[PDB]
Amino acid sequence: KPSASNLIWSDEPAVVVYPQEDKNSEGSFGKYRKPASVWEAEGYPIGNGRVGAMIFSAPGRERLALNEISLWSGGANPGGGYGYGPDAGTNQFGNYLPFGDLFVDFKKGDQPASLSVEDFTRSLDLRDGIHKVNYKADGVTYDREAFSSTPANVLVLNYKASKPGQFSADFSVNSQLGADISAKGSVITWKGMLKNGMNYEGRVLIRPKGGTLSASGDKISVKNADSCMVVIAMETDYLMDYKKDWKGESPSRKLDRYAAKAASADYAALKQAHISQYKSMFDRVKVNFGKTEEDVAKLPTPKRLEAYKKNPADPDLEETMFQFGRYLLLSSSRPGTLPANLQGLWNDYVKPPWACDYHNNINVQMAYWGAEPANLSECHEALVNYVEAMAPGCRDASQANKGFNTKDGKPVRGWTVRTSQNIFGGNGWQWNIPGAAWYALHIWEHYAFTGDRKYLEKQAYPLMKEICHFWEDHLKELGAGGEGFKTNGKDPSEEEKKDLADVKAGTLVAPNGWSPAHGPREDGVMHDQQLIAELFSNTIKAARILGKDAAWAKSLEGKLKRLAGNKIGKEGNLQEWMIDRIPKTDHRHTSHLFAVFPGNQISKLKTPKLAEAARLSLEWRGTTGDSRRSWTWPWRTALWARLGEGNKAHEMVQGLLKFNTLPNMLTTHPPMQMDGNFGIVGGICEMLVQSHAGGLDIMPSPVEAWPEGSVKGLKARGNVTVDFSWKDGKVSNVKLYSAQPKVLPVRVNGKMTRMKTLPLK
Repeated sequence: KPSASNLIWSDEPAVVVYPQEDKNSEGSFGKYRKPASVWEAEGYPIGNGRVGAMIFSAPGRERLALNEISLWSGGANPGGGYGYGPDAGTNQFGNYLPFGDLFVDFKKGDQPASLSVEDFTRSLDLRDGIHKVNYKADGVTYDREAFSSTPANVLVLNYKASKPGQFSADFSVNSQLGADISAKGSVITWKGMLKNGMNYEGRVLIRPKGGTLSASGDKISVKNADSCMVVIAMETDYLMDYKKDWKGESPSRKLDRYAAKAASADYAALKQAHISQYKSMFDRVKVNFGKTEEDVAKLPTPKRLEAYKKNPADPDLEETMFQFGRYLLLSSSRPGTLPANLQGLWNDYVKPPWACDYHNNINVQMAYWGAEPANLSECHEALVNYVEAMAPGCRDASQANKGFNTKDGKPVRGWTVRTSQNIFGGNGWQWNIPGAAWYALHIWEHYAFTGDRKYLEKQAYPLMKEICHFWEDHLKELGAGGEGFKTNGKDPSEEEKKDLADVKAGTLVAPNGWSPAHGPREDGVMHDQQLIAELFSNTIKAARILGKDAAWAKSLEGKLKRLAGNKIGKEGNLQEWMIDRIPKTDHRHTSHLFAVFPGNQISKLKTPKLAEAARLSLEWRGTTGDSRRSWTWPWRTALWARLGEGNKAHEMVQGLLKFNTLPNMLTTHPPMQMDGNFGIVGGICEMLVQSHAGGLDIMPSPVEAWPEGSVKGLKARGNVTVDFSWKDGKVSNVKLYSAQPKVLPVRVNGKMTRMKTLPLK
């Protein structure tokens, strides 16, 4: 019997096509028409934070769409444009690129093997992070295994058979970038230099047991082998340092230091080291939402999803969805490497949607919503190190914009970002003015969840203060009654001026802001005011914790108190602008709800009137049309949970699975966008534990779809690990762990208590 959770599998062979459309037969496409549709829905991903593959397993052929997180076109992009493509130069924005493909054409003898076999299954086992394939043919049981090893820093494949000498396959390497491919001995090497100057090189090392190996052309033929281990190594010359012009040691020199050593190891030792390392991150969080009926839990993932759309009652599938997001984050974000982009690190497009880049409008943030609460804190370091490394480029583009100039005609202090960012300090497309403030929330929350004072002083606080310096220069002061208020560049009408009657002189507002996705360009947009208030408050807290800059922090506290705050509209909704406009109930964005999540300003415990207004705004929002996005469901899940609506929050988990989830459990915008997989981790975490409103809140509101369950290993602010179970309407077995003894205010079962922490194990 198959596992009811933590296992994504299918009894149907994956559709195997070349990414180049003209290279496939019509039969090879299956039900699809485009090779990008095949890639996003059929592949199973593996990764170790730097190298990964989307796996397409079939009895006759196998495709591994390879990736290295640093393979990027483009460059500094001084013009601030959004041009990309595989030939984008240093003057263009660029995009994440596919490293290549490994095609395995299995053979019986000298003829191709059968395409249909018996009892075929392909599986991605989240319990050990291994892609597994199994089938039978002519009385022989074949088995394949694949994973991305962190300790070995390579991809490891292994093909076995129940009878000796029954493995034969042809290994070839495909490239969409015109790479120079050559096969000599037992290694296929492909390499190239992008138009922007970055060098890359990959190597496929073939290590069979028995049989004969031959390198004919640019392929390698294995015949009548007992088994076969394959090692895939990929490097670029990228270095996350602007001072070195983003160039480090050559990829060939790096591969010469470990690639052959990994291929010389015994496969059982590589797999043992991978499983041990992988479980050290995956097993940190265990969760159980209930039991699914065995008739449903035995279905393969594509059929189980179709069953979910008709009957969305599958707690074990939702646990798989939750853990899959943790799996994907740990497989694409590690300290020392680049952060996860729009698609984690998996991409076969030469020209991807939105350049598969770093979108700071929400996607990159969402990618790391579950990093802290789901106990993957070191994955968050990739984002902070990246924001710090990209900062010199952001200062260049920010200071070059005269629209940011201060009142004295001088360039602005600090920096902010455009909507899109690459890995060379380049910024693309429109300006995202409060974007750097959003990064500062992530910068702070990493300290808030770990208590790492060294991190706060050495890296976090210097970045936060600089981002504060930008807003000290850019903030605009309004007179009494909002004298200088401007909307769309023009003064307020007589009716609009009535909403500004209570505006006190000296009020600070973000000038000429924009509430994401609609509305006029207008001062004091709630979205911007909430982000800046969160930035000033967290920076003042960091200064106090560090005992630093007492005079400046005292001044920033003054400015914080003068920032235009939230208002409740005449209809009871939380206002989105300083102008009490009619609620945009048909809109898919709730940008003025940032203060509820991921911001920490509005809460039912501390601000009950504002929280009721925010709940009204969300209640009047629909879940149809363009609201069915990969990023809408997880944001709305966390919002409903923080407003005390566990049932409404669970309905957004159902919506993500019903309308924006592919048969391989990857979330789709459309097309495939991993922000849904990432963000739903943070959303479900808020349904279980909240630690932002002055203490621990254990399951603040019940979830009728989860009548009985338990969780272990969730993280709370203050570096506290939380374990508990629940049955009926009550929570029991609450255990709090920390490195040092602590007493926390804990709200549980509708009662406010204080609890002591136990020693962490």
